Amino acid sequence: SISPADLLTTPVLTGVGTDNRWNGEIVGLQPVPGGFSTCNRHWNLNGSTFGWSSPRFAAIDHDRGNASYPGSSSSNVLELWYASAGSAADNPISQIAPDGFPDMSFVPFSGTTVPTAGWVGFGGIWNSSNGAPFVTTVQAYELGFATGAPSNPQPTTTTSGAQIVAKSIYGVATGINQATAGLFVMASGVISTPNSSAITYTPQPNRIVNAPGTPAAAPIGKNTPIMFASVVRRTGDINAEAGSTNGTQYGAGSQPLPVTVGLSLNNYSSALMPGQFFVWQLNFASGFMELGLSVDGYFYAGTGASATLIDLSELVDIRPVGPRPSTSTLVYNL
Amino acid sequence: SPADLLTTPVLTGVGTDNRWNGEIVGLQPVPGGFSTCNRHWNLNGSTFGWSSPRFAAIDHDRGNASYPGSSSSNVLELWYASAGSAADNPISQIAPDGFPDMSFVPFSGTTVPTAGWVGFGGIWNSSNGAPFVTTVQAYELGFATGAPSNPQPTTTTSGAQIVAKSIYGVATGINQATAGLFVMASGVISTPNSSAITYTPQPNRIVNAPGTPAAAPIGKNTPIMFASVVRRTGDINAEAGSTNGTQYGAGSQPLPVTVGLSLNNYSSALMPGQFFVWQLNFASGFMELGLSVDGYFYAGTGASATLIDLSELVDIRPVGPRPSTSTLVYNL
Ligand SMILES: CC(=O)N[C@@H]1[C@@H](O)[C@H](O[C@@H]2O[C@H](CO)[C@H](O)[C@H](O)[C@H]2O[C@@H]2O[C@@H](C)[C@@H](O)[C@@H](O)[C@@H]2O)[C@@H](CO)O[C@@H]1O
Ligand SMILES: [Cl-]
Ligand SMILES: [Cl-]
Ligand SMILES: [Cl-]
Repeated sequence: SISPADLLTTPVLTGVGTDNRWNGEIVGLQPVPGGFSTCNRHWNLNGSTFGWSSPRFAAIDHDRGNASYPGSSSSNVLELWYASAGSAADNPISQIAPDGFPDMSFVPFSGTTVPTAGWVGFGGIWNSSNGAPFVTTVQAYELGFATGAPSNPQPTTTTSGAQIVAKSIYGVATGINQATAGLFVMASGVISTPNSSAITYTPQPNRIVNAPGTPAAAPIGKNTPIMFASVVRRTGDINAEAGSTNGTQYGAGSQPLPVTVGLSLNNYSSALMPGQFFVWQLNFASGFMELGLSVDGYFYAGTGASATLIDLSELVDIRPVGPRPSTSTLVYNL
Repeated sequence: SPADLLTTPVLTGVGTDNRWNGEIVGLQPVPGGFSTCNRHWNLNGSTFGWSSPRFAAIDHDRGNASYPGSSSSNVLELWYASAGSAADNPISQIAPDGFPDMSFVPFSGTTVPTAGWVGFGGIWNSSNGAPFVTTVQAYELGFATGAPSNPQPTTTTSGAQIVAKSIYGVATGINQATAGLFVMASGVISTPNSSAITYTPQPNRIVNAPGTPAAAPIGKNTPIMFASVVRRTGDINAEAGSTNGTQYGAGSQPLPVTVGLSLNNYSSALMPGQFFVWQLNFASGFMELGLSVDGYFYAGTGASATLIDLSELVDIRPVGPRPSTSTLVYNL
């Protein structure tokens, strides 16, 4: 009750807990031997986030971007919306981007190409004059951070000097050209794919967008940072779920959302010292492993150089162990 | 004990409602009573509904997809199947996990229906799982009878159909006798103009499965719903305090409560006829909320239908089991 123990209970990793990027049911642990950073909808143990999102999945809303489509015919066109990072004046957490905007770099596309590994959400453009949707622009949109929009958007992984971009991955019924227009997109995303095949866990570390000051997660001895893997829909085979014959698609997040929520409500600085992990034991049908939580809010496992996904289907229960030195190897007994 | 099911964050900004997944900001008394089963659990670990305590996606692989006329551009796309056909759903075959428990509001021409549950998604190819990309739109979903020619609302799942109809024109309509539906499970409310409407759904719009217990007043204790601010199609930018009005959606339970009831059995916590009671401490007074064995919440507000604002709620404390015949304290 004064310790971090209650942040991670059995249900968080055995079917109830979802990840803090995709809001998908967590079903695996993904080690990241090469390290990574994440700030959006990520909290530390001192009540702080470096991102721009609250620990929830609602809607993405920005009232002042540029909306356009190419060419002289407005039917069945790709709709583009973009604004500058730092323009989210109505966001009380951070003005970097609208609450819920995904922390992934923009994958550009044009013509008839559907992008690969884009964060995609449903919604459209809306009318800055009155708040009404431009009903002919509803579609699935890729959202991400870029530089060089509108003519040549390219991915960027820093928010400084960035643009926030939304582009319909399929043709909207009728395009809209308005220099000032709003964006509205539901905050629960899917992964864009051009065919039926699953791709690697998404986002890969080098696709994650981070704000200045975001601490990095790197290996500490044999302890390696992890992401939490969930089953996420993909556009090329939207019906595919866990156990699909077309392959399983994973999305990854830096924290279980229940942990993020708990961290956002509390301050755990008096409970865990810098350089300590809080450790839990994960008990499987056969064997167990330890997970450690750092003061920066990253989770670790004692898996060393391994990049192999750990399946949680046989996870039985979680028990708190207590604070440990981060230099002490987390047990891996699977 | 049930005590930990309702803690302060559940009603002070973190907890969302179990129909719209909106942040709970008010308590809405229902003096006439109501029923709800979908994504609603009792204290005996069971639901009469067809949805798990989460908001993911609505997916059904075997419906009929159509649009009217010889021109496919900018048309209203219709999808329907029979209730009882959700074979892939381990909770209930009544409907796909996440399908909304609201009766269908018919519409035509260019008029947007009032008080419809609306979600984003489209039709997909039952043969390979690929989306019909030209059918993506905002769709009204609900239970009806008489589709495809004349869908009309029904509030019982028995003999019902599940219907999705785009409220705006799709880029290119699709006619397929067997086709899938895919719609994200977090909804918005349809309105025909910028004005907010009454809290949605009203009790007479809620669809229930046979056997669902009703929540009725017990003396001066009245069943409540949990109110959240929900987006509306007529003014999608509107949030709390909009000069075009504030739109509320309502649910029978806070989702965190639903989740907890789904994981454990609370049968031993309440003797017959009892509420589990919490005290809600506001800045200038307090009130009690009671939870019945059927999973419905009550307040001692009698005939009042006035929304209770939670902006001034400070903390929640568990009280314990109390007889339901005792008026719940209301001192605000
Ligand atoms: C062309 C015209 O007159 N449009 C107005 C529109 O400007 C109004 O918007 C509100 O304007 C005030 C300033 O006068 C504030 O900026 C409000 O925040 C703004 O409302 C918000 O945005 C609008 C677009 C709606 O989405 C509303 O629900 C939001 O609260 C509106 C509202 O008075 O009226 C006319 O459309
Ligand atoms: Cl925002
Ligand atoms: Cl039918
Ligand atoms: Cl196809």
